[PDB]
Amino acid sequence: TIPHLAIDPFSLDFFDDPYPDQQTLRDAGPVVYLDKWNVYGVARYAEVHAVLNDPTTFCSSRGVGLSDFKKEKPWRPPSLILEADPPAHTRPRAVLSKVLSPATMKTIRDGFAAAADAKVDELLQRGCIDAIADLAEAYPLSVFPDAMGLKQEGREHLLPYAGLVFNAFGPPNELRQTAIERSAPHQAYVNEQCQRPNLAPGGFGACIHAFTDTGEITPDEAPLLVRSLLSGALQETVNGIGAAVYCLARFPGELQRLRSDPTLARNAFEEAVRFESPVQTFFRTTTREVELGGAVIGEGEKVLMFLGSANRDPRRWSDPDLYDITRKTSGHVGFGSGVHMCVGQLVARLEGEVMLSALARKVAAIDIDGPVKRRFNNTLRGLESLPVKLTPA
Ligand code: HEM
Ligand SMILES: Cc1ccc(C(=O)O)cc1
Repeated sequence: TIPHLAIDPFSLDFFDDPYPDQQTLRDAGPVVYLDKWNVYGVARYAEVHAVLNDPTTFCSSRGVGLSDFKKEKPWRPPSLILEADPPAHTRPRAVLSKVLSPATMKTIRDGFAAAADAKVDELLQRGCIDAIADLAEAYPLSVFPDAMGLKQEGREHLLPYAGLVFNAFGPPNELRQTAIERSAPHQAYVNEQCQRPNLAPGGFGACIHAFTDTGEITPDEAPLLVRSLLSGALQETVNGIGAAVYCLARFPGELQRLRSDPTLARNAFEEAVRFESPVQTFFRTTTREVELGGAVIGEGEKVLMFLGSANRDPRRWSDPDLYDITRKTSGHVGFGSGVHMCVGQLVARLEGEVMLSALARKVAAIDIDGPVKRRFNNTLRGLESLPVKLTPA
């Protein structure tokens, strides 16, 4: 009853052009079986959304990657937030929700904005830049590590540890195997940085440790919660900002509308989050026999959710392959959905908005003038290099 496919969603030429294979996954049926890895797959918006909003049946405690934590040892101590179910997930979530609260964005908005404008002034003096190295990577690095309260020496390990975490969600391919057999410089650094003494006062990390008196988390849980924001924050936001600049480079009509109304900068970033989906996939593990899309899935089965394919479903979106900065982007699963929906979505949208804002007010044209290279990862979609010349406004 369930269609079996030989498509490998974690192969290099799937990453090169995933959109043709993603409709084959959508059009094969509401639920497919991927024989390459012995997992169930869901690529339509309706099934992806349903799985994310049923955490008791499609849990996260047994791993949000391919590995079943009930069968294999995790490559690192499990996350107290991402790889946890309610109720153990509830209050560690409530902490990170308050550390990255609306009231917290009020304190960093000016610095995040001024550092975006300063960066968009710095490359305009250069003209021909790399939008990945000098914009998509440079700006979040110039702002988020300071917002965490991190020291200066050792920050070269943050992006490599970011790519390792998302590569380790994938199957035991060479991308995952090679990422792990590097690690422990990145591991030991990220580990060492989560200790309370190395967290500058006022930063996100020092605020997480202060949230141990509250009885929501204990002092031994605080280092892992700091590790989460050091594992999934930089790269997907870097990939997200690199997505929007790419789209404004591909769709000059949308760049012109953003210039005419810089208020659209926040939704322009959100549509780019849906259009590229930096976090492409995430697994869930069935806690019981479940029926979804006429399919009977047994206990302990891995269910792969195609977040990017669900963001391009024509059953849910109108002309989903075109970037529209005015689209009603509400409902996209780029940030997840349900109890696990991204806890730092406010930090990501803040970074993306003020960066597109500075582009909206100071940039006239964004023209590709060099070979565009792609960065391959088991879970992350993003560009390695985006050679661009920025025309000043
Ligand atoms: C473009 C930017 C971002 C994207 C696309 C993104 C994507 C996602 C997705 C899809 C999830 C759900 C994972 C799941 O359900 O298994 C998630 C959760 C999470 N995100 Fe983000 N994220 C972004 C930015 C950030 C930032 C800036 C932070 C922190 C400063 C952050 C921290 C987290 C954490 C800790 C979780 C786990 C929350 C939970 O499991 O309840 N993310 N993110
Ligand atoms: C996307 C993502 C990656 C890692 C984590 C974590 O808890 O470390 C949370 C979310």
